[PDB]
Amino acid sequence: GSEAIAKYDFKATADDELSFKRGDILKVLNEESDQNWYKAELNGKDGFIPKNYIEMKPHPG
Ligand SMILES: [Cl-]
Ligand SMILES: [Cl-]
Repeated sequence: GSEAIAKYDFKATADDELSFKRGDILKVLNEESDQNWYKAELNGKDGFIPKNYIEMKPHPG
């Protein structure tokens, strides 16, 4: 899994989507995907998140 920070509030509008707030750290499950939706987990929930809403955690420095 890879961490990513939410850059905007996102509200799920389908049952398979995962809501989150700006600042939340999501765990992205299939970062290697070339799709514009990722699968992620946050605070015990999971679902699809939009790729362009998040910033992947880089290596420090
Ligand atoms: Cl949700
Ligand atoms: Cl590190």
